[PDB]
Formats: sequence, structure tokens, C-alpha cells
Amino acid sequence: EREGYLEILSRITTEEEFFSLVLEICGNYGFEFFSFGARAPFPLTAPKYHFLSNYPGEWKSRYISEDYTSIDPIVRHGLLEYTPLIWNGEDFQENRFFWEEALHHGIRHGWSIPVRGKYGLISMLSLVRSSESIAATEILEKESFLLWITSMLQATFGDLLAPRIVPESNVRLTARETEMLKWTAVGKTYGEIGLILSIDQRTVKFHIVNAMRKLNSSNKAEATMKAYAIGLLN
Amino acid sequence: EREGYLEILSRITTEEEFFSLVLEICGNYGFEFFSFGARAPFPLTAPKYHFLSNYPGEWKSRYISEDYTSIDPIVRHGLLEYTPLIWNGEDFQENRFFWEEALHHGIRHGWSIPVRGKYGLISMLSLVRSSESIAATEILEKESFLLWITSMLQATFGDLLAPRIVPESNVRLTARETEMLKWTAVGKTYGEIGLILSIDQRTVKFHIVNAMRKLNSSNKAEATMKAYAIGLLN
Ligand SMILES: CCCCCCCC[C@H](CCCCCC)C(=O)N[C@H]1CCOC1=O
Ligand SMILES: CCCCCCCC[C@H](CCCCCC)C(=O)N[C@H]1CCOC1=O
Repeated sequence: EREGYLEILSRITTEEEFFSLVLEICGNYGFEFFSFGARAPFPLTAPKYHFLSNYPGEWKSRYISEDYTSIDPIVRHGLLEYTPLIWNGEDFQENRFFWEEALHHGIRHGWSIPVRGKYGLISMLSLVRSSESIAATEILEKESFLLWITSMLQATFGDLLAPRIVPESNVRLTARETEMLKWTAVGKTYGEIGLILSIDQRTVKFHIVNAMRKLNSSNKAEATMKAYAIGLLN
Repeated sequence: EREGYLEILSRITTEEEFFSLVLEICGNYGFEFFSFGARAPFPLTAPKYHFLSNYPGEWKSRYISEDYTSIDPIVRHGLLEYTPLIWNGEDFQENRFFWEEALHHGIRHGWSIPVRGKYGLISMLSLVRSSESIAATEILEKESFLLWITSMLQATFGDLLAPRIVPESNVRLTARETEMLKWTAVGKTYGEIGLILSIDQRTVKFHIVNAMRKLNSSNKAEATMKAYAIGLLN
């Protein structure tokens, strides 16, 4: 019965409601641990992650002290692939010090679902349990639903914490500013853009500086990458 | 019940076989028309679209001869939103000239499903019929399936046409080349990256030129944007 959920998320307006709802859905389908992580496209060098999980307090603090995101293969699947993943904490060969430590906190049998979202958000819903591997008969029972709720969860989580982790989501670029960045994306100089758009060079640099301040960028190369990562150049 | 589909998609190796499968799904689920479109990220200025629909031929030619891609609010929804959409051509207030002609050819009640995929491909499956609105009972009946088949279809549509519509999808970047472009994204110079990474400046320029040649780009700014759009910079 997925009809009742559509009204639940239509009224949720805080993290604690999101922290409580995903926890309730985590247990309603036979899972003890959940982890809804989102990867903002900023900063473009080392992007910032934001997780909301009920993992043990020792694990929620140890995951950040050693930068486990750079070695976690569960994060890697959501970054390069677009399909769900069924994983058992004992199968992975590399990063044994990470999995031998993760298996201690009851993070063994899990189900992670990567989804894309607005403003360049690469989110993923992960429901983990310390018992019973997920078989093919259990997957096809809840596969189509968990794919649907993952898109709905990240959609509400999107509009909820976008102004926090993606402050440039509220940026609106004018028609001139957008085409200035579209041509800066292909490495056009101010003079090359002038001949393309048939205006003066000082008018090309004009809209660039305004777009950089809107996107809170220090140069036009970073502003263009920022505008593209959010979707202002689609 | 999807065992035929999951086997059919594995057998499909041509663009004509893909048209037949989507036409079978379009009718098996109570619709007259379908449209599957994919947007390659290149060129970054005006990206090229590729459609496959059984719309009336008069509409298909008018859609391209008048460049309806720029004004179609369904196209705008798929680029900016990540959730399914139920639309009725008679509800829209703006772009009436576009909707009155689509309603003329029977494109009235539609169901559009945007999906993201490898190599920066943005795809969307649309199911349209000229009568009988899509009620809430009908949506909760087959939305989970239509969400699932759209992800499978775009995966096949990718492998089918990615070597043609995104030629840089076969490009693989090394670790050094990847991080050179990561710092080039934020406007760093050759010397700044060399100090940041504690490597010789000539080695930085070395990997940059190689990445430009692999990604078929004339300047490092364009190559950086190309690598990001394909997902090489994640
Ligand atoms: C996939 C794109 C970004 C999404 C990141 C979330 C995926 C990995 C999360 C990280 C949990 C960190 C919580 C600290 C408070 C996850 O579910 N990891 C699992 C898998 C291995 O052990 C875990 O804890
Ligand atoms: C989001 C990724 C891009 C997907 C492009 C397709 C979306 C819109 C399609 C276009 C069909 C073009 C066929 C002629 C070649 C679509 O079905 N649009 C509908 C909406 C209203 O009238 C249409 O034609």
C-alpha cells in the first residue's frame, strides 16, 4: 500500500520527520539499519557528503574520522552505476579493514538503491540488516516498491535540504548569463564570445561577473562547472 | 511476468527491435502512442536529441521542423525533474499553439517517465492516448512496472546508441588525468596544480594534453566539461 506514503511526504518539513519516516519504512520491510546518503556536487574537488542513519553511535562517528567514503565500494556503485545493488558484508575482497570493522556493528546484509536528484544530487537509500541474506524471492517481492520510494524519498529530501548543502540551487540565471556560460563551457574567450553573439567584449564580461557572484564562484571556469552541475545549462 | 521483457531486451541489438518492444509495451498497457527520447550531453552548446515515437507522421515532422524541443514543457520536466509526470494537454495555460496542434493529432493524456543513465544520457519514456484520462487507480496499478521498464529500456538504448550519440563514452581516464581535470574545473592553472599535488608542472600539462586528445577537445576547459558530463570526474 504505497498510496498513504504520498501524503506523508507531502507534509514533512524537517529532518527529524525524515529521520523518523525512513526509520519506520526501514523496519516495515524487514531491515534493522538504514542509511540515506546524498553527495552534493560541491565542492567540485572533494564533494561533501551528508548522511542520515540510525547506525550505532560508535560507527556514525568512526565513519567520518577515517574518510570511509573514499574506500567504501557501496558509495562507488552509486557514483558510477544506475542500478540497485545487493551486497553481503563478507563478499568484498579489498578494503578488508573497512568490512571487517563494518561487520562488527551489524552491517552485513544490505540493499542500496542509487538515484539521481535535482541540483546534481547523487543520493542512495541503503537498508541494512545483520541477519538473513536477501534472496531472489524476497527481492522480487519489494523490488518495484523500494525503487519507487527511493525516488520519492530523495525528491522530498531534495527540496528539504537543498538550500543547506546546495546553496546555489536557488540561483536563477538570465537568458544572457546562461548563454555566456554555455560558451565558456567549451573554453571560448571573451573575444570569441563577442563574435558569436555580436556584442562588445565588455558586455560579455558583464554578465559573467554577475553569474559568478550568484553562483558564489571565484572564476568563470568554476562558475560554469557549478552552473552545469546544478542544471542551469540544460 | 517480466521474464519475457528481461530476455527480450537482452536479445535486442538494433534500433528497429527497440521500436517494436516499446510499441508492444505501449499497447499492452492501454496507450496509443509512445515516445522514447534521449539527450546526449554533447555538444555542450546545443545538445542533440534522438527520438523514437509512433506519433502521427505529420506531428513528428512538425515537432522537428519547428524545433518544439525548446518549448515542450514535457522536455523541460524531464531535464529538470527526476519523477514521473501525468499531464493533460488541455490543462496547460502557456504555449497553446504547441498544445492545440498536439491535441489536434490526439496527443492528449500522457505519462512521461524521465530517467538518468550512463555517459550523461537523459532519457524519458512517454505513453500517450487520445481519450480516457489516467486515473489514480490506473497509476497505482502500473507505475512501478513503468518505472522499472523505463530504466531497463534506457540501459539498452544506451548500449545501442552510446558509441554513436556520445562518441567520448568509450574514453577511459587514468587517475592522474582525472584529478588534473578536477582541479582544472575550479580554474586552477598548470603551476597551481603542480604545487597542490607536489608534482612537476610539465607532468600536469602532460596529462591535460592527453586527456584533451582522448576526449577529442581543443582546450582544457572544454575537455574538463566533457569529462564531467560523462561522469569521469566523480
Ligand atoms: C551513492 C552516492 C552517495 C550516497 C552515499 C551513501 C552510501 C553509503 C552509506 C554511508 C553511511 C555513512 C553513515 C555515517 C553517519 C552506507 O549506507 N554505507 C553502508 C555500506 C557499508 O557500511 C555502511 O555503513
Ligand atoms: C528528458 C530527456 C529528453 C526526452 C525527449 C523526449 C520528450 C518529449 C517527447 C518528444 C517526441 C518527439 C517526436 C517527434 C520526433 C514527447 O513525447 N513530447 C510530447 C509532449 C507533448 O507533445 C509531444 O509531442
